Amino acid sequence: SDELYRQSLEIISRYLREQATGAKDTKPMGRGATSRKALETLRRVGDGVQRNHETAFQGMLRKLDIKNEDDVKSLSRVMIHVFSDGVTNWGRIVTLISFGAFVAKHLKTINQESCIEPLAESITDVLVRTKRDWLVKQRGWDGFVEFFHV
Ligand SMILES: *N1=[C]C2=C([C]=[C]C(O[C]C3=NN([C])C([C])=C3C3=[C][C]=[C]C4=C3[N]C(C([O])=O)=C4[C][C][C]OC3=[C][C]=[C]C4=C3[C]=[C][C]=[C]4)=[C]2)[C]=[C]1
Repeated sequence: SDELYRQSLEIISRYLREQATGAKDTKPMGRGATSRKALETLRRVGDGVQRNHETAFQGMLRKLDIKNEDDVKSLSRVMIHVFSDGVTNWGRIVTLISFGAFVAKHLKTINQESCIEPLAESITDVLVRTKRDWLVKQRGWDGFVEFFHV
């Protein structure tokens, strides 16, 4: 078991799917209150990030050339490269996930909605593998919710 991984995947995959489809998942969370609050936080902060960084996000998306599942498997390289360099903070974590939603929207437009699942899995894996101890020290998703509160 790996609760931090499980909860992160739940939050990130739900946010990406909802951003792509425009529809909210009514299914209960795997455990719960924290995840609901995290997802609410992402809707608010993430939508702003996508608006503020439209041009940068378009540029990154073009540089990747996601067309199929094989492209999604390789974008991990770029993601790790850009995300692991420099300092760690919640703003960069929101940027990581927000760009994920941006790509997920693109995937839906090119009829590759199934690729959203490995995309979410890849984002979660990079986040939790590279930032494990920082996330734990920052109190995980409870810390995230607190950081961006009101
Ligand atoms: N091609 C393009 C780029 C390369 C390195 C850096 C770069 O910066 C573009 C940029 N500029 N601003 C102001 C922002 C914000 C960004 C940007 C765009 C997309 C993603 C991110 C950023 N900045 C950050 C950050 O500060 O950590 C990120 C998140 C980490 C990288 O996330 C990535 C990267 C690649 C694919 C995916 C991804 C996240 C989710 C899904 C896919 C432009 C080098 C070459």
